[PDB]
Amino acid sequence: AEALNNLGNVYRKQGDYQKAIEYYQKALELDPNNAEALNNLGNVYRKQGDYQKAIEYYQKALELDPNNAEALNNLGNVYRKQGDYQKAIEYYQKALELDPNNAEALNNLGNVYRKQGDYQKAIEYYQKALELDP
Repeated sequence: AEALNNLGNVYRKQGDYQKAIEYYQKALELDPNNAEALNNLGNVYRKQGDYQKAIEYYQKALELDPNNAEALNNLGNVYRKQGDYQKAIEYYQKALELDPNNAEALNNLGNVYRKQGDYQKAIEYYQKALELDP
């Protein structure tokens, strides 16, 4: 399944999303509890705009590893892209509970608050993000 994963990665990198979904799904048939295949699938579904399928494989990935800040963040992103800001915040906060120094989670939390109109919170979360790396 590592070869199938690699094939999917290449097509995914070159934007051939439907070919990438094929190869990731083939990796899941060999190891149905493959974290990399499950995460990579949610990645392609998110990039495609299939937000229900992205949630499906992102929630499947969090079942096997509830400490994937990368998946926790991408689940929040998928919820933000479908306008569910309450769920998106909940997931960015889950990613910050795990790692309070997550620059993408802090940046994404400021982004959602800006979209919401809570600019006082947005400035607070954006400041936290720059307080890490210049």
